Amino acid sequence: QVLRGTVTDFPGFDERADAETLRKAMKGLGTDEESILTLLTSRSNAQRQEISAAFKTLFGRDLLDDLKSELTGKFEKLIVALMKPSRLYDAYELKHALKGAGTNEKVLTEIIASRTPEELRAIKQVYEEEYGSSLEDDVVGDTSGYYQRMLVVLLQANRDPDAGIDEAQVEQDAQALFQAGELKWGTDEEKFITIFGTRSVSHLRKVFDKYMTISGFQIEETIDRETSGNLEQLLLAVVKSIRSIPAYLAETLYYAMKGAGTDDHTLIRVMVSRSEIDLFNIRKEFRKNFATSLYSMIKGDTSGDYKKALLLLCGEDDC
Ligand SMILES: [Ca+2]
Ligand SMILES: [Ca+2]
Ligand SMILES: [Ca+2]
Ligand SMILES: [Ca+2]
Ligand SMILES: [Ca+2]
Repeated sequence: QVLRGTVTDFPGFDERADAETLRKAMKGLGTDEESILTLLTSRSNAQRQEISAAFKTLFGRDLLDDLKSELTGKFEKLIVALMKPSRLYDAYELKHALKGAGTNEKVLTEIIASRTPEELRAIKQVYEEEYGSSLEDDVVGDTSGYYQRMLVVLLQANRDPDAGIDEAQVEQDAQALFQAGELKWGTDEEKFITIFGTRSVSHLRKVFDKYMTISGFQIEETIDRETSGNLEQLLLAVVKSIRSIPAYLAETLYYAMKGAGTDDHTLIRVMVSRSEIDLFNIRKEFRKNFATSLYSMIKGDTSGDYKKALLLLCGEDDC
C-alpha cells in the first residue's frame, strides 16, 4: 500500500562511532573497502551526512575527499553518489546532463518524467540555490524542438489533482492522442503535450485504456524504443511513468545492463536515487517484467567491491 526503498535508518545510530569506523578503514597505507561499503550501504543518506560532520569534527579531515583518494573506479563513483545529499542529487544530475552539445538527454528525460510534481518543485528550488540559474533556462538553452517544450511543461509541475473520472474527457483525450500518434507525433505538439503533461495520473491511466480499445494497440506501440527521437523517448518515459514509476525505472535498469557493455552511470543513478523511495517496488516490477531478479543481473554484470555495494543496495534476491 506504500512505496518503499531498500535503505532505512540504522538502529542505534552513533555518528561518532561510524566516523571512527570509517577512519579506521582508511588510516594508513591500507584500505578496508569491505568495512566502508558495509557501513555506508546500511546507513541512510541523512545518517551519512551526520557521519560526514562527525568525521570532520573528530579528525579535522573531509570524509568525501578521503573516500575519493582511497577508492577508485566504479566503486568510488558509487560511494560518492551515495554520499551526495538526497536533496541535491537530482539537481546535480540535471546540471551535469546540461552540458552543451554533449547534453545527456537520457538523464533529463529519466528524472523529469518520473519525478512527482512535489519532487520537481523541490528540485527547481535547489537547482537555483546551487548554480545561480533556473533549471528551465538551462533546459531551454540546451534542448530544442518540442522535446524542450515537453520538458518545460513537465517542469512546471502543474499536473491536475487526482479527482473524479470524467468519462467524456477520457474519450475526447484518447481520440486526440490516437490522431496525434497517427501523425507520428509531429503535428499539433502543444495539444498532446498538454494532455501528457497537465492531465492527472489517474485520468491518463484511463485515457491509455480507452486508447487500447479505440486503436487495438497500446499507446507505447506508436514509438520505437530504440530509433525514436528525443520527444518520442520522453513521451515513452512519461507514458510508462504514468502507468507505474517503479516499472519505468525498472525497465531503465534492465536496458542499462542488457546487451553488450554496462551503462554504469544509469545503474548507479537509479540504484542510489531510489534507494530510500521505491527501489523495493522497482525490484518487484523488475522480476515480474523481465523474468529475472535485479540482484542476479547485477551479480552477472559487475565486479569487485562495486558489485558488493550494489548487491547490498539491492537488499536481497527476488524469487
Ligand atoms: Ca589508506
Ligand atoms: Ca586499513
Ligand atoms: Ca580515486
Ligand atoms: Ca526533490
Ligand atoms: Ca547496456
